[PDB]
Amino acid sequence: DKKQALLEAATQAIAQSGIAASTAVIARNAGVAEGTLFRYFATKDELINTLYLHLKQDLCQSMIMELDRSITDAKMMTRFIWNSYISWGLNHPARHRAIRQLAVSEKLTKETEQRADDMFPELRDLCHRSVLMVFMSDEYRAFGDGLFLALAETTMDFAARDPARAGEYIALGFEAMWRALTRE
Amino acid sequence: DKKQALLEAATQAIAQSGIAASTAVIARNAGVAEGTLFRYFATKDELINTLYLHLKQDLCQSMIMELDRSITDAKMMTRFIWNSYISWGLNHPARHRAIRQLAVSEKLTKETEQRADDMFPELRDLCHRSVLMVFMSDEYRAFGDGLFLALAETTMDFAARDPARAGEYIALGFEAMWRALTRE
Ligand SMILES: CC[n+]1c(-c2ccccc2)c2cc(N)ccc2c2ccc(N)cc21
Ligand SMILES: CC[n+]1c(-c2ccccc2)c2cc(N)ccc2c2ccc(N)cc21
Repeated sequence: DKKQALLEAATQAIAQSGIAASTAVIARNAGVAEGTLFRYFATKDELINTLYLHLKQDLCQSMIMELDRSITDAKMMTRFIWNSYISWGLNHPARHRAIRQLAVSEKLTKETEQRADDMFPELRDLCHRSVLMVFMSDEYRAFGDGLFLALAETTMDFAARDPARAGEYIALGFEAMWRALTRE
Repeated sequence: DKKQALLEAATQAIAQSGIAASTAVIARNAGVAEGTLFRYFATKDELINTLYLHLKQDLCQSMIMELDRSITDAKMMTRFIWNSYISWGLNHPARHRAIRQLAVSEKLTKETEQRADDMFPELRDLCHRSVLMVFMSDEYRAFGDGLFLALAETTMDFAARDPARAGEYIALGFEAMWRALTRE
């Protein structure tokens, strides 16, 4: 009931306006008082963390259901996961506009990031196997994730605008990202 | 001076809201009526094209003033141009955010695209020498441009948020971009 409605409103409002989406606005759009929102979530940051996990779970389920586990070559496995990733974002654009902003907000706790990484162990493992070491470090991992998110967002935008060439934007985005971020 | 007021306000508005920025908002922010805005620019698309050339010319004049012709190695010259590009965006974050939204808008005329392309000859010809075929193509050059501007904006935002490590973000952003977009 109202927990879900609050997460839907925060999805719509964060997609519409970014993190600095007003909790008054989100509460209003969920049809309760702002005091009720702060009863369900101790702080705005708690609400951000919870919404990120809910959206990440939805994305990870979608990618997992498409996984061909006979594939073991790192690049081919990552290509097919990328396809699934860009497809989810084209199919759920508000969810995706909500999630990418939470990901770079620097508001996510280490526990949340860790739970998010654990939602899809094969992808977590493939990062360890293939991403340039500097982009797995504590100092530069956020930057490597921002570069990735930037390349995936651009690919989604070009594919959504021009569906006839979506496949080709997805393939050219993937090869560019793989050259940008992976072991040489 | 109203024309310059209107271009400055359109920059701030497009940085914030993309090309869906409101002409009513832009005009009110410049201190003029919307009808006045349409006396200077008869369509929103004319405002978009004029602003894009004004911002591009500013950025290119900045890079040309910084060009060091002692650098005779192509990748190194491209790196130092990159450093000037990132520095311009860190000095002028709304200008670069607006240029990126304008460049990827599908509203620029062929005339505008031709004028932009020949503002900085050394750079135009470094691109022709270095960029992957497919990102020079009629079909996919606009996507190559989108990927570059996404990588550049990412680098700017990290360098601005964490200035202690700005040089390292600039260098890692450049190396990622070079691998993404250039030839064997
Ligand atoms: C930057 C790591 N990275 C990789 C990745 C890229 C290249 C090789 C291996 C994994 C990834 C690959 C696909 N297909 C889909 C999503 C992600 C991704 C998603 C979020 C994030 N924060 C990092 C992510
Ligand atoms: C993608 C072309 N590319 C190159 C470039 C990239 C790699 C090799 C040679 C040139 C570039 C290099 C520097 N440093 C600064 C700006 C640009 C740039 C700027 C805009 C654009 N639309 C394409 C641009």
